[PDB]
Amino acid sequence: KAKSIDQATLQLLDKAKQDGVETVWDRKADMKVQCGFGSAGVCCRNCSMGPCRVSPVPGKGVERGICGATADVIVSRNFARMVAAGTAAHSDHGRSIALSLYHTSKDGDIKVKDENKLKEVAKSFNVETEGRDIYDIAHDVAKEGLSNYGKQLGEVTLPPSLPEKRKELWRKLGVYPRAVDREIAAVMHSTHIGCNADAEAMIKMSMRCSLTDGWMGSFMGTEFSDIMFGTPHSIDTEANLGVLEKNSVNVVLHGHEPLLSEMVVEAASDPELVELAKSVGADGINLCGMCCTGNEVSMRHGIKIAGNFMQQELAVVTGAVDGLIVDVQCIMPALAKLSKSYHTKFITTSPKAHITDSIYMEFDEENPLDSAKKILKEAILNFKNRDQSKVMIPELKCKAILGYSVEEIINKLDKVVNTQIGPMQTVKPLADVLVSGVLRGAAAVVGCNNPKVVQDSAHIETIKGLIKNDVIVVVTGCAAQAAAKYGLLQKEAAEKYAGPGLATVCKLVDIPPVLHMGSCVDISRILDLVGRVANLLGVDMSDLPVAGVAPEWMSEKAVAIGTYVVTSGIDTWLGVAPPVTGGPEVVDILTNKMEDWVGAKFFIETDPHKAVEQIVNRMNEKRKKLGI
Amino acid sequence: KAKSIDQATLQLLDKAKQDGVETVWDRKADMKVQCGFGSAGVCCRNCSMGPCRVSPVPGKGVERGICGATADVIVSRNFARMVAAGTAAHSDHGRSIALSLYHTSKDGDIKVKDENKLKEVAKSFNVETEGRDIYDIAHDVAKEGLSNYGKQLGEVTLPPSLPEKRKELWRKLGVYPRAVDREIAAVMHSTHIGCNADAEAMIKMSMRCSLTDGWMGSFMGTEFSDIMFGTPHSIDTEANLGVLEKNSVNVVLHGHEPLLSEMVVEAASDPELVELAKSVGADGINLCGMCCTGNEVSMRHGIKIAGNFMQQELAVVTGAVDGLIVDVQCIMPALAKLSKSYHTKFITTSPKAHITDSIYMEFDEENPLDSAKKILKEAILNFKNRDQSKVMIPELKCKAILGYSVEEIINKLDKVVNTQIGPMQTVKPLADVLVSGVLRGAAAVVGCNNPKVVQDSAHIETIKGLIKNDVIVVVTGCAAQAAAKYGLLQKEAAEKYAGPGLATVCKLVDIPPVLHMGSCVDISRILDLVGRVANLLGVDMSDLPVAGVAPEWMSEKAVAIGTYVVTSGIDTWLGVAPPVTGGPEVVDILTNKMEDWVGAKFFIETDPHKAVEQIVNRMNEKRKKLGI
Ligand code: SF4
Ligand code: SF4
Ligand code: SF4
Repeated sequence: KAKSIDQATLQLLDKAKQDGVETVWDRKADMKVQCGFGSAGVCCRNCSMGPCRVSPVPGKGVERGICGATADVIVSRNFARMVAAGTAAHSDHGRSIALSLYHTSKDGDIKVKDENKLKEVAKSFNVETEGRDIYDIAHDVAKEGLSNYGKQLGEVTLPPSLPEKRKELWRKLGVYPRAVDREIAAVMHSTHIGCNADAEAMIKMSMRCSLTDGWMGSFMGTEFSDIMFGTPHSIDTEANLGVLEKNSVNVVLHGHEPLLSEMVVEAASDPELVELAKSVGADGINLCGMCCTGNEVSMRHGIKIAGNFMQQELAVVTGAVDGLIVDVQCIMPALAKLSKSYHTKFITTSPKAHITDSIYMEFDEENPLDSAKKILKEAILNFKNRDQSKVMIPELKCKAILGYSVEEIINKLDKVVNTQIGPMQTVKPLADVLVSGVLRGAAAVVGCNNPKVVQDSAHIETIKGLIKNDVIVVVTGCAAQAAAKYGLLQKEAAEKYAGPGLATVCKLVDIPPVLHMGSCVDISRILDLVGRVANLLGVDMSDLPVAGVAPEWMSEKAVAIGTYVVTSGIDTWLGVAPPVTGGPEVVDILTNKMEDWVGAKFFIETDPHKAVEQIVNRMNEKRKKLGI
Repeated sequence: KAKSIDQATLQLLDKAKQDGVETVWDRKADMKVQCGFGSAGVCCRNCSMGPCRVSPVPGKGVERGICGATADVIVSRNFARMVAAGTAAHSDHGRSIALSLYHTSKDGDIKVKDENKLKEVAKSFNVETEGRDIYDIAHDVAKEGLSNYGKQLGEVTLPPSLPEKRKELWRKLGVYPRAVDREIAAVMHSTHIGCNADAEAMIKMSMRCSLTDGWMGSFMGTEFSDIMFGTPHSIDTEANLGVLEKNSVNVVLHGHEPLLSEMVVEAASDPELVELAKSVGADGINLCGMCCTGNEVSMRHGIKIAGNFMQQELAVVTGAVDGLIVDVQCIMPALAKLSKSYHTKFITTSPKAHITDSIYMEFDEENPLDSAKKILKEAILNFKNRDQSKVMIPELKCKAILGYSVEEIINKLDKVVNTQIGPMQTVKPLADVLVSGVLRGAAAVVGCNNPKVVQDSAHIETIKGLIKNDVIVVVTGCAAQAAAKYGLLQKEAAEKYAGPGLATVCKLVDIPPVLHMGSCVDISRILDLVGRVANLLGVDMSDLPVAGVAPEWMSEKAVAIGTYVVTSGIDTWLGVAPPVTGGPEVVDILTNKMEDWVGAKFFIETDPHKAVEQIVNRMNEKRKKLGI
């Protein structure tokens, strides 16, 4: 099987073979046939009476663990713990953002750059704004956001875009969210030996936990990031490994937390550091981003995107990365080993993510700019250790357009609003094109890479099929970066891949057929958008012809995302089977009974063409239900 | 090998064999050779790139997971998640207790029964008490306790018994606790794929999380339970399955949450329910407790203890249990299946612990007494379905003495205080006997049963060895219940098993050589006691000749307990190997390097006699260090 559809990826894999270094593909091959029990989710290790493995085939072999737990119980608890872990990752990201908001000041390193956005958020949090200092408002907003994480009395605060009907449905179902850390703790408590042994209740607890990610953690992280670093607008950038410069210092930012990458971008324009880069013999400083931190700095500043998850190692294989600065999440620990074969400084900066044999330079949030300058100076000084004979940068990079926040999308939609009719600054043109049938629907393509799928193949095939069927596509994360590398994030792509209705819409609004809405936490934006559409049409989000796809997901964060997208009322297709096939009841809940609960359900489909067909059929049947 | 050392357990196992029902022992046999990878902790399932298994033997086979994680990384993350799960269980228990405290009223079902204890706790939480209504104080105290769970700004509140030196050591090490749910979330975040890949940092994060269990969650749960339901004092009870009555309704309370069992005890004295029990042909109502809820009601009211963890099924095998009421934690799901073979009504009461095919009667905390009354009425009415031909209650019961809270221990120690010297109401007599060497030390025996060990064998052998070596023993949980069944919780036991110094101390103070300090959350009491001793001697808790033992542990809660006991500075012996042998670095950290950080470390010893010898040697070493 081919390892990737990306030519630059293939060239660097040949180079890695020539250099005698191992990749994620090599380790996947070394793992050989993976354990069937773990793959089906019928293995349990929740107590030291175990490990227990029960048969993935009902009626044969061992039926219960030592405590008496069935295959359905073991599967449901394993799934719930994946959701809890994903929720924890996203919530910790949002908590750091809220703490940064709490420390903003007029003369400090972290300021308020979008005051209108802050005032709207303050309105959503019942924070007074009129005749008040902007930083007093910011601190009050940060306090309310922080209380969302750990309040023990009262109800949490949810964005106004969330329909009232969806909230009432959640309350009736018993999944209405509480404080984020409280829900994570509840899931961890109920999976403990001898607690919850009922699959339906376990799945409902996991949905309840995932809601605190989708609508509170990721949402607050995104909106506070907009407040502090600016709301994204349409902006040009370049993507894929070709963005590395042979004659410049190459600094690659990998990870998820945006404050460090924002401070590194600011430090790169420091005159002393630019002079130092010139003095070490480089033309300048070339900042490139990877994964979600790359998505953030690219959405807000046009920083070039070096690559997505399964390309991170190959970035080092070029031999041109002088510094690789990582914060947390989706940072392959093998990088520490791999950087030994090159001059690269692999720099960890977060106390949450220590990696053995990496260079640890703790990013100081109290003095973010000075700390970022010190880290960047280490990367720049490493340019003297470059071995130019080992350098091979593929001449493969692609132009991309991104920055499509909900605000930017609304601004673009204002173009097709007749001034004599109005209203302006709404999602009404999008609702109109969806209701009329010019657009069949909207689909979110999100998720990681996975060695089980030819890298980027499923993302590209799913996106092309959807836009060919007049389904407008919004992309986040590594899927968005796969689209960027391929060339879908271009206005020209409208006439090259889209169907007639979507091509007309793209021409009228002057947008690409695929809209890059940011990082994984920025999936909250997608929720926001859908909610607005629903609130404009007076229906629940489960009545709309919308869907989400995770063609190549790998992370626990992806599991939590799919769970809260389904719980919000949006059908979700998974291109990688989750470890639930061992529990028939869990499969039936996720793919059949969920529709009775929240009006949406999971679809497991490993063939992208079949997934596109199923998405189109499901959207059409929801349209016929809605009468459009 | 033998299944148990308890004769009543053996008789009921013979009955279960005759009845054709399977027990935990049968399921353990069916599991056969358990997976070596999971047993060593070298299996990972944290992302869907996996499952990954690496060699438990370094230098052989597959070395890294697909992401590049080493065996040490996989082991450390698995261990950290066990700690997080145990912390979540204990913290959820304490959170329910704090909410119950917040809802106390003068004329309500839940009142304040120990005002002096509440005022001392309010002093510890900086809550004013002079000239204030008692319930206003209770509500303020509950608010402070709840803030300990989810505060995002500021420092948490810790009990005054914790030495200042231990706090400073924690701060220097970087494990000083934050809010409980925040620490659980942090641990779950750092184990996500591509985050923390450094074993030392991972272990430190797990220690930090476990501290929020030992000193905040369990501590607050215990103290608020004392405030609402009364501080335990010396009280007599009976233990083992013989406490069941053939001619009475038998109601067995299983689980951990004390509010439900307290309300059931109160409802059992209701005249209407007693009349109803008479009308169904029963002599009366016989409440019996199991596991930690049994420990709570037994400590506070002398409710008979039917048995510990691995006896729960056998309680049903008698055929005399009319109603088995369960709340959360350590409730074998197999009970539901087992209940079909008898008339027993298996009643789940908590939304956190749904069990398939059990009768669900949600315990309403808004009206706790009425809810308990209706649940108890269902149990009483089930007496008409008793089949007396299937009833076999072994005539094996044992007298026990319990109720040894720190307050009760201090009251007992006041007897050996010369009035002309004093002071009174301190732990000074205990400190004196420890310093003089009349007592060699104090050891806490805690933990569950585990089919891997002959049931109760390790508990009894460890306790007898320790008290024979003039080590006073405090017991909690299922170990305490094993001691109760065996007969160690008796004054006579002092002259039958204890060495000369401990026998003299028991005679002078009029206590058993083994002190039952309550449930698993009541291990906080042990911490409290040790802290007081340390504060009286002006030393850290790691300088004292104290130790903790978990001879037969199984639960994630036990892992968290051992972790915070070691982190507090108390050496801990584990009678069951935790899944860490696959990671050499993790083994070295837990058993060797930990002593450099916190002055204590783990000891893994599956032979109880060798464990007693090692405990005595380590205590003598610490005495020689201290000069006593
Ligand atoms: S919780 Fe039950 S099924 Fe899981 S390892 Fe423990 S005994 Fe086995
Ligand atoms: S999933 Fe379970 S059975 Fe399979 S290798 Fe891992 S621990 Fe062993
Ligand atoms: S986190 Fe790493 S070691 Fe664990 S399953 Fe995923 S790829 Fe394998």
